[PDB]
Amino acid sequence: MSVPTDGAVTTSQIPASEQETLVRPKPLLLKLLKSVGAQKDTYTMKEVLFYLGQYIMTKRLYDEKQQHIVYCSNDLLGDLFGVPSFSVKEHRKIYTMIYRNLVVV
Ligand SMILES: COc1cc(NC(=O)C[C@@]2(C)C[C@H](c3cccc(Cl)c3)[C@@H](c3ccc(Cl)c(F)c3)N([C@H](CS(=O)(=O)C(C)(C)C)C3CC3)C2=O)ccc1C(=O)O
Repeated sequence: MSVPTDGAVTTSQIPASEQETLVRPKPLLLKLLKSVGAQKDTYTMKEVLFYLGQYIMTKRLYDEKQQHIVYCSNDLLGDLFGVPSFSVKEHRKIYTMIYRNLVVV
C-alpha cells in the first residue's frame, strides 16, 4: 500500500488513474463512509478505500492481521459486498465489489 494523503490509500495492483475515479456512493456505501467521518457525497476511489478500511477496523472485522481475511457475514459490509468474507490482498476483487455500490461520475 501507499498513503498519498491523510484520507486516501492506494495500491500498485490497480492503475493509479483508476484510483482517481470520481464516484457517488449509493446509500449503504455512503452510510458506511459517513459513519467514520466522511462529510461528502462524491469521492475518488482512493478515498473510498481509505474510509472503507477505517470502517472495517472500527467494526472489528479484521482482527487477525496475518490471516488477511475480513469476516463480514453478519455486518452491513457483507450485505454490501454480497460475500461472507474476502481477502484484503485481492484488490481487483475489492474494487469490483465496491463498483457495484456506486455511480461513476
Ligand atoms: C498483495 O500482497 C500482500 C497484501 C497485503 N495486505 C494488503 O494488501 C491489505 C492492506 C495493507 C491494503 C488494503 C488496500 C489498500 C488499497 C486498495 C485496496 Cl483495494 C486495498 C487495505 C484495505 C482497504 C480497504 C478495504 Cl475495503 C480492504 F479490504 C483493504 N488494508 C486495510 C488497512 S489500510 O491499508 O487502509 C492502512 C490503515 C494500513 C493504511 C485493512 C483494514 C482492511 C490493508 O491492510 C499483505 C501482504 C501481502 C504480501 O503477500 O506481501
